[PDB]
Amino acid sequence: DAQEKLELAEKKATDAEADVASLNRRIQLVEEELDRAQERLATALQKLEEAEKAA
Amino acid sequence: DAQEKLELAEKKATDAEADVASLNRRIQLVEEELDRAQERLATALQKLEEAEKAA
Repeated sequence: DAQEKLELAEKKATDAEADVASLNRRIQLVEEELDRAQERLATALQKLEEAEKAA
Repeated sequence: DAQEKLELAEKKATDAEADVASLNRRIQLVEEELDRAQERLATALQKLEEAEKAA
């Protein structure tokens, strides 16, 4: 039982770590996409200022 | 040893869990900002369309 629990805890660690890595990938993807949304936002806001300023 | 490996693997998983949990908090917060930035962006872009119509 300790050994199976170990294989399962190791599996859980494997999966938790797979999830750490898969999420780290995803967190980074949302951080990168966030930076892009923020850059696009700064761009949209600058364009908004240009359009609004044109107006 | 199975029990120590189990406690350790449980901790590999607990730490991996703490890390994925940290990451899950980061994806939730960053992705929430991705979406808020995307929404702010959509807002800036919608405002841009209106600002351009106003232009």
